Amino acid sequence: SMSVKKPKRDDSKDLALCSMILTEMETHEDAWPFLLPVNLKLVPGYKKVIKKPMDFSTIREKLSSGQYPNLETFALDVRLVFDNCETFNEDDSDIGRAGHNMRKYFEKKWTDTFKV
Ligand SMILES: Cc1ncccc1N[C@@H](C)c1cnc2ccsc2c1
Repeated sequence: SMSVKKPKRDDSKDLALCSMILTEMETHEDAWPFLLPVNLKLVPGYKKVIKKPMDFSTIREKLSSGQYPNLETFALDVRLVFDNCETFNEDDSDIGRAGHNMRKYFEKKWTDTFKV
């Protein structure tokens, strides 16, 4: 509270580390369904069903332009990518499988990088 400061982690490396994690995401062979925005004019239903579309290139732009206040808001957008994927795609499909794989891949890198 007021004048009662909690010790908090050094956050000076977070921007660089998040960029590093995102690069690893982008270069994963199963990243292809998530590299670019889903084309709202070619994919029926997507615009109406998915209220907050997100993809790696949008995340990269926001990261590079100071639009994440902290690492937690960055993680929310990454997870949003895979939550959207589950909403629109069957688990037993190429894209569906891709999503589960990429989520698992992210969460380990997240733990290994920041949960010291
Ligand atoms: C992640 C996702 N969810 C729902 C719909 C699309 C997509 N990916 C886009 C890139 C996409 C857009 N078009 C195609 C055509 C064959 S796979 C594929 C993938």
